[PDB]
Amino acid sequence: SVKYQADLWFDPLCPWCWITSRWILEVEKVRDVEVHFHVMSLAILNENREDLTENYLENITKAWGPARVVIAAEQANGASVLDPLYTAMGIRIHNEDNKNLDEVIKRSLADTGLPAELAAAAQSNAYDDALRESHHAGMDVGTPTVHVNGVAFFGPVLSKIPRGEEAGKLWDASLTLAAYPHFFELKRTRTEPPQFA
Repeated sequence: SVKYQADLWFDPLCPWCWITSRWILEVEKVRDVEVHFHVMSLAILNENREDLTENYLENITKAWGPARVVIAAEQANGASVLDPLYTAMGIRIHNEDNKNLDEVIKRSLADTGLPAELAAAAQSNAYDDALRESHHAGMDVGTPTVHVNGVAFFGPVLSKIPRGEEAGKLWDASLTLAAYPHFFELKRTRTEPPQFA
């Protein structure tokens, strides 16, 4: 009987955004929770950070690609397209460990009935400012970043997807802490890789 309105920022490539986004969709089924997704690029966020030793890799990784396509998709079809397109990408990138992003993008656009042409946005910088705009909206960096009922938080960082009522009980606890304006942090060292089953 407590109503929640949630906005969650995701990068299709991010394993943590994926788990936590799947968790909140589990929460939707056992709590009065409405979820609205927004796309971010982690590659664009860290564009400002200067670590020269990582440059060789980022430029062949093309980590900006999926986020660019998804925001290009949204611009052409509105927000209704985010959830199906994200799920189609995420199942591939994460559940199935498919790191051929050209393939993931091509197949996910097709699965969702979007024009194949949108795949070209991966190589274009024309949506980067839109993406930076999305970042300013969500951030004031967390994986994922979540606004619920007027308050913002990073996480919860989960290494596995909680299901059903367990997912809900963790929602209740997370939001109790988040709703307290003088709460800032609860953490421990991460000892597990993300698992997607």
